[PDB]
Amino acid sequence: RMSMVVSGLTPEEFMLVYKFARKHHITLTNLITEETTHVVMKTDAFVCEQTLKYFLGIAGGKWVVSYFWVTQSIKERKMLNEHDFEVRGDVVNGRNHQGPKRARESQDRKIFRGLEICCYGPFTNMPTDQLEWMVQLCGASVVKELSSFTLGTGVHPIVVVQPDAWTFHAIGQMCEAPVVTREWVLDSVALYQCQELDTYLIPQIP
Ligand code: NI
Repeated sequence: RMSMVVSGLTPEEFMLVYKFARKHHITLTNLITEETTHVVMKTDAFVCEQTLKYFLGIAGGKWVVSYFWVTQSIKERKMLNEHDFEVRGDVVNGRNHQGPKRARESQDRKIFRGLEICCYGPFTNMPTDQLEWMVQLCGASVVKELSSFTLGTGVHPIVVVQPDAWTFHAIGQMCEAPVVTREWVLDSVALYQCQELDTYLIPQIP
């Protein structure tokens, strides 16, 4: 059926989403899972901030809708079309990138289709497993150890790092993979278009 989480709301706002869920028989949870069908984002009059629920929502090719879907569907005393409320973008990667949509329609051709990714080093605003979960949803295959990369010529390995979380340009010294920054993933995921690694490469010492 339907299952929702919310992002960037206030309790009153949440109250409304509840009221909405209550009336329409929609399941409403604190945590996002595979089952979650909808992510309701606080937006301007339809840009939201980039939250984790925001990313995993796109990663799952789910319904990433602005809070206005809710308040209107209450105002109209009926449930409107997820289609005319969607999140057209966000502050970070442009107010007009249509990420979520792209994501819904692209469930065959996933941006990280046929990749091997190792989220290496420590991470901040994201549990690594969540970052990892993210990339699995985008058709990447997760590696956990630099040295566990597959030898098949067909596959492409990538080391993802978040430089902030350290006290690491020697990666290229420990394997033969490109090193990029978490922004690569994030940026790729919002836009749902696998980015030119170029911008994101980290210097690897010989
Ligand atoms: Ni190649």
